[PDB]
Amino acid sequence: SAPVVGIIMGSQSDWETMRHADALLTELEIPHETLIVSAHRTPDRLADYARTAAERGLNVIIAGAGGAAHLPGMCAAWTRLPVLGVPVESRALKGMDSLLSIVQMPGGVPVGTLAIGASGAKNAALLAASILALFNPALAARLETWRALQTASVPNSPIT
Amino acid sequence: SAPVVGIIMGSQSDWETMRHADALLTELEIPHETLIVSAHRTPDRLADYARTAAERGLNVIIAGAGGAAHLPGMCAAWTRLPVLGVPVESRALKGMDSLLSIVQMPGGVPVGTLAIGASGAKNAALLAASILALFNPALAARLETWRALQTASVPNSPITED
Amino acid sequence: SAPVVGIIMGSQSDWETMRHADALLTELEIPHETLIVSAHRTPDRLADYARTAAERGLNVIIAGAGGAAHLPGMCAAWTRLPVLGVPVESRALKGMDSLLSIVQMPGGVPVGTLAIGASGAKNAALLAASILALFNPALAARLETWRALQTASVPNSPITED
Amino acid sequence: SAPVVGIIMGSQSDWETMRHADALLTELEIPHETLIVSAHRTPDRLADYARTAAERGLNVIIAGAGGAAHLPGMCAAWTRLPVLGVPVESRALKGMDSLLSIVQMPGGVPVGTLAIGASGAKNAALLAASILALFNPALAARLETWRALQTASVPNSPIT
Amino acid sequence: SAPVVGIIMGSQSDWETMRHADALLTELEIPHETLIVSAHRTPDRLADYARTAAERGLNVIIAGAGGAAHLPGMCAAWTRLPVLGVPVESRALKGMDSLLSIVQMPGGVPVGTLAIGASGAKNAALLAASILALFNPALAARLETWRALQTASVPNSPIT
Amino acid sequence: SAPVVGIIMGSQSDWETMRHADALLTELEIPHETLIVSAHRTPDRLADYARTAAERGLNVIIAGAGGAAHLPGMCAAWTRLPVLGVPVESRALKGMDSLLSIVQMPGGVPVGTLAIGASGAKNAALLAASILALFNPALAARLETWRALQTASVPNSPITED
Amino acid sequence: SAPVVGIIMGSQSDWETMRHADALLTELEIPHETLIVSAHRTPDRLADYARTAAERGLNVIIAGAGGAAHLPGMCAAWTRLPVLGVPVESRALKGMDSLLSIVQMPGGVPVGTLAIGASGAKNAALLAASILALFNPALAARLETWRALQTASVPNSPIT
Amino acid sequence: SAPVVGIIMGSQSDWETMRHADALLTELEIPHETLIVSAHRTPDRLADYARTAAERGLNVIIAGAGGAAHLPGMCAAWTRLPVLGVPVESRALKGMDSLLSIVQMPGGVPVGTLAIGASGAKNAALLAASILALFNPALAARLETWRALQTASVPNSPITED
Repeated sequence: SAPVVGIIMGSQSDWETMRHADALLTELEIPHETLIVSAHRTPDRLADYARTAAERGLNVIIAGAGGAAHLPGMCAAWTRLPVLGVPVESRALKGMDSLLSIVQMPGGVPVGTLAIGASGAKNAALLAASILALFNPALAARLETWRALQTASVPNSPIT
Repeated sequence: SAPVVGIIMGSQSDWETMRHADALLTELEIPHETLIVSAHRTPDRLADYARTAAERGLNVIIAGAGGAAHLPGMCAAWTRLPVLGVPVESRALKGMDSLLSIVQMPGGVPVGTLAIGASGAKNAALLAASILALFNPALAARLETWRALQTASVPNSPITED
Repeated sequence: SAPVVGIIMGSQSDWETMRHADALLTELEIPHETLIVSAHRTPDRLADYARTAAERGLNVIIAGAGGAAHLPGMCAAWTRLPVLGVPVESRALKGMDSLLSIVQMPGGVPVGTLAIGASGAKNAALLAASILALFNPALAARLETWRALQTASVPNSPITED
Repeated sequence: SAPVVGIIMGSQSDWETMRHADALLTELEIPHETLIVSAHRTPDRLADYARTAAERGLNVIIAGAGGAAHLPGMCAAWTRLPVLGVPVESRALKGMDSLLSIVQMPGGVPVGTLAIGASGAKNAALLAASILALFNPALAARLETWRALQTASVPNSPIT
Repeated sequence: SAPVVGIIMGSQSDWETMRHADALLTELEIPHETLIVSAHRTPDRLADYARTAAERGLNVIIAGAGGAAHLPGMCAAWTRLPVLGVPVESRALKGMDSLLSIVQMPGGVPVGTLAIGASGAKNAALLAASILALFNPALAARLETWRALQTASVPNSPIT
Repeated sequence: SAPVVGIIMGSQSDWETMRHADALLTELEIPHETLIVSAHRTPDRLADYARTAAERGLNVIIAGAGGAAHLPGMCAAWTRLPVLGVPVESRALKGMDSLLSIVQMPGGVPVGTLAIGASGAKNAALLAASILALFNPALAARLETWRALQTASVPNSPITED
Repeated sequence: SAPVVGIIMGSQSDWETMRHADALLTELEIPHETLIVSAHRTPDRLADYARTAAERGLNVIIAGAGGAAHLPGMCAAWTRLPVLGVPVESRALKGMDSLLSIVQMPGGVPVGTLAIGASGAKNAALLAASILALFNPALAARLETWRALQTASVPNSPIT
Repeated sequence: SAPVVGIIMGSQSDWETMRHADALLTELEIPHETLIVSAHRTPDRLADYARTAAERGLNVIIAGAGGAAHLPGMCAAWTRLPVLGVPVESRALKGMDSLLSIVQMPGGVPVGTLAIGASGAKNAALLAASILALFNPALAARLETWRALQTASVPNSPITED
């Protein structure tokens, strides 16, 4: 029914990356919303979004951005909810700028940061799932199945 | 008073950093355990710790390591719980080796990674608190009070005197 | 004597760096204000400071921050004024995290970024002065005199004695 | 009429990047000149250009270069005008060489530095606009409109 | 007959790199096994593999992985055999993450690390060969021939 | 008691690092020699050392160097023996120049590279030991005992007192 | 007639880069030889080449290599002649490994290092030319002409 | 005794590094001059110094600078002489900014670049000596003697005592 995870990203160009988070949440049947919120171009949209997230029923926010990537950290500044950050791969610096601007948060306002790129987007959704599983037993069983299938499906030898 | 968070680290030299996570959980009245588990010197200890964490009642694991920092990632391989990683600052490469070896987990096994050093340890505890707050209303109120106080405590101007 | 430049920083620990901007504006007789505004601990304070800056008569904002340094960029998001950013040197990564998180603004919202540390703070004040000089002839003459003196003051040879 | 911003770049290969600065100034109707000036191959051209910029009526210089990128800093050495620097993306090091050789100016001679690549070129033009807006009210209103349109135009959700 | 070197890699995507190790061992007629073992997705498979390697008759393990690359180091944690590590080139960070997560092992558990990418995979196989040559004289002669041919085959001038 | 491992380094300043390899080989009762060989100042000494190593009875070479660190790679060019490289930490670039100039050998001439600094020197000796253990059963038993003791010696919890 | 500059490179794959040095020397009519010499695969060829260079009449050596790039430094170890180093762009690390392994020579054995890639190869040839011009007046005049033409040929404005 | 090499640097703070070039030229009896020329604070001084160097009888220029290090490159823009660049170590970025801003000259205007710091300064003087030796037989013999002595002076083993 109502969303319990919010996926937000700074622009349409981030979607090629953040779609992997959206797909994973859908696979695990976690109700969620998927939105564009720009820290730099729509800062008041971000303030309102982050400030009202908990009262709207959201439990986790997944935020993706690239370059001087401020969206996850500023989201965390306005909410007590856990915020997970996805560094989007940038053209010149390959997401090293994205990674350092997200992960290096000063003490007092955390962002749980995942890998650069599609791997990070997928893992932010899995981390959000593991958080919700702590108090949602049906989901916890679906997550167990997901992790079991991942493990069991790894081949024993490479194909030529 | 059974532990609901586990703080683990590879060596005593990590404690100077990880003590900041311990202090913050205690401040917020979150029961927890603090242990040494070496990914490289005690790999079977790690396997056992991680695979039994959920049945022992743990809800979050905070793992710190430096250099080729494998403890958070291998912990996450064996548990379904959320694992949070603290890159401990290293001597030569200033924690850049720690950071990359923790945060760059391939898709499928997450570690939620915090800043290099003491800031990251403090933030791993706050992030764990924000997770537990989702289903613990008393802790949720303590955390809001804590965040509100942090905000109200920021000075308006610097002390500019010579 | 109303302020025409605003110097802002996230914490008292930034003052050791940002004091160099303050000193240079005073030397050039540019009225200014100096404040602590934390992007992460006081985000509503930042929104209010930045959105009202122009109507309060400010012409330039100089913002310093370190680590995941978001203060200059978020200030620029809310003001139409020019924002100049000073990367404060950080402990582990020597200001490389500060530099990249300030200078790499996506197209649409600029921050004019200066060098890591004290040199950058001094240069943010000089750059602000060069901006204001475009429409303040008395300050323009003070700035030319200052630049001329800097040039004339460079020694011709090093002191080479043992 | 007469130019009030000068866009200079070290070579024709920089134009793919610096054209974004030229386009933005034209969009905001800021009269400007767009020139090739090489710090390394035409150093006397650079000295003359920078030394006479103010007396020619220029108010801001935008300078782009790549690699060991000296054009912005040497321009600033010869003028009291504000100089804004655009690090052009280099082939091997992806503009990290460009960025460090522009931004790390010693105290006493500033260059306001923007992002590596096309984003930086666009933002140098916007920063030049915000500088001129301080004493040109018609332009200040056009810049307000530009920033308002940027903010209002951000979509609320990504397209698949 | 029975394998004396084990080549292991974290996923099928590593094979484009690790095939160069497999080819070299085959060229030198060193019996070996070539397997997928994931540190993160199949950690119990890894524990069993590394713990039993010596008793199965393996003498050297070559382990390849990318990103947060833990496979070589965790393999070394469970075996007294020499473990050689190949950093696989990652998409964003070009194997710098792979290299630092493999080479920077703390004192007490070594991994002999080779270059990022195909060069490293080839050299891990050559290093494994030089190790086995110490107590296998027929192989030592084949390795001498291999190195002699490499040296003799280098042209004296480039082709246009 | 003839040497079966050769430890070589470019200068006396490398000894503070390479002494950790020497100590570990002695602990495990592995006879060895320790020498200064400069790739850049004594290139003919290096050629002779490396090309005669196998006929002199050496089985493994451990080579340390810093900066533009060419000693391990050029040693490997002249010997068929396994060569293990230790990146010595450098002043400005913290051993990153040492690391890249040793580990990034093009295909055809291997150097097995260990961590920057003292950890790498210790691990080069342990790796050499694991190589020799493959055909020396007494040493194999000493090495297993050593690794077992390392594992059993890891404490279960940190010393957390103030 | 007889060569006065030697261009050497570690492999055929370096030629795409080092051909720019060869072309420049030919343009300035500087007699030279262009050879493959591998530090790692033909170390005795390198020793002989560098040791006999001066007595063969060579005045400058230009040496190019990539990755763990040892060719320039080891050449300098065996000759009193000036050795100029060209870092060849490597696949993963984009010549940062090449650059640091060439430029960071300890005191006592120098290598004059140029930029990563084709720019460096061209500039090594120009630097070799400026060295020879010091005692060859006809060449000094040709180099003056070359530099004058470079300066005069820079356009004043970019082409669209 | 007219100078045939010019050593130039941007500030007195560079002398701690550039003094190593001065000492080595004096040791090899190469007459030279040592001056401060700031690319950014005295750009016309630099233009004049560089464009007149050859007619004044200089054969090689050794230029040191740190940070955004433009002095060697701009010197080379104005002279046809060989210019050798010394990256002076910087506080935050350890000379990596100095190194990249000197070595990465686009094709057409060379700077022969040496190592970061004192080693680079010493090697710039040795490289200048090797250039001048090509047409100065007495200096050629002094340089060979110097290189031979360096080689013969390398010890055969480290001092390994505790």
